[PDB]
Amino acid sequence: DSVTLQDVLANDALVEFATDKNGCRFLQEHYPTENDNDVHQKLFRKLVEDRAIFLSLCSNMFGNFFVQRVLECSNTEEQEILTEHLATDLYNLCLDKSACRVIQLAIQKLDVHLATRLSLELRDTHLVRLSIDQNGNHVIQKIVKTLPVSSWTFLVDFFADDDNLIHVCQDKYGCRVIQSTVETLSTDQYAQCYQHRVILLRSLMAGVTRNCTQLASNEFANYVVQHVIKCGDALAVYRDIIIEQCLLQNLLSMSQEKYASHVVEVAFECAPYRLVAEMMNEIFEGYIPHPDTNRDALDILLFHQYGNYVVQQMIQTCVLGQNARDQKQSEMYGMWLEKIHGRVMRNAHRLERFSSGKKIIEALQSM
RNA sequence: CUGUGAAUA
Repeated sequence: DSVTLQDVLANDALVEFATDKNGCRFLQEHYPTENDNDVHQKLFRKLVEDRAIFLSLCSNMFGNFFVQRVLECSNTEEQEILTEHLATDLYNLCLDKSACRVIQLAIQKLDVHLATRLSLELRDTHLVRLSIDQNGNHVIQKIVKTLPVSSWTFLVDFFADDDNLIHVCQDKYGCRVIQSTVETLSTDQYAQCYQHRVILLRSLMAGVTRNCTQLASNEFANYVVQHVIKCGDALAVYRDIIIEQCLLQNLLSMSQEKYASHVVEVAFECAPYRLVAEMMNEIFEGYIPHPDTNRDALDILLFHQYGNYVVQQMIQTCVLGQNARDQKQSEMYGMWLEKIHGRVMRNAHRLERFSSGKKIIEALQSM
């Protein structure tokens, strides 16, 4: 209806419609996408003429959907006006439940130079608070997943400090921020500068690697350590350091913990032969507590509520490892599997009383 | 006796 559009335009009623659910649904459906349309131009001008009114509509539970529709149809001249408004209060808008959705769509829809100009407003702000915020963590992940890495180099510089990295990575929301950044930096962004990406990648990988023992044991940061272990190829130096300078010394203790046992499982699942052999050599020939009770680490892990899952992964690694083309490797994988199988047979009646022991017995009886 | 991770109508 055009009477409604002219009443919004002539009688200054845009705030009344945009802050009402059905009024704002009207504004989204009857906003013409064409930038040369006259109704489009006057409604856009009404939205952006007052900076404080524009920002209040971004933060409004219904008004933010209209601002999003204007972003979807925007051109360069409109985008420069929207960017200048959003830049005056960007950090607070990223914390807001409504306005952070406007920011996330603007990162997607603005021209890359304008979206970069927005994200550079975050450069000297409290980025720990933003990365662990329930709303702000999605803005950071959107920046990292959308813009080229040169638009957010300051984020990697911020996470280069070990205090910042540990605080963000050990958070329910901030571990998603760290993992998304690792995913983007370790992905082949072939249309961007290779060496710029790899320098940032190695700075963040070294940060995780320097703190790997604390992060692997943490409720949230253990996912990030698992991801670093799986990367390999040019990042294999970080996987090798994490296994050899942390996991090899701590394998038995980590396998008994709720979070770190997932890191041990991933290492057995994905590490190459040389590292798997060193991990098996720690299990069967390393430091064994109470050796008058325990023959090796299997005597602890077989009956443990988390360590039994490490044993199940060890079985699966050896079963697949017997197919190795190198008969020297497959001989070892078969001998580790026979050692596990003999220990399960010796303790079968105790193991049969538990769901863990039944799963281990069924996996071995499948062969 | 089975074991872990996100914000709008």
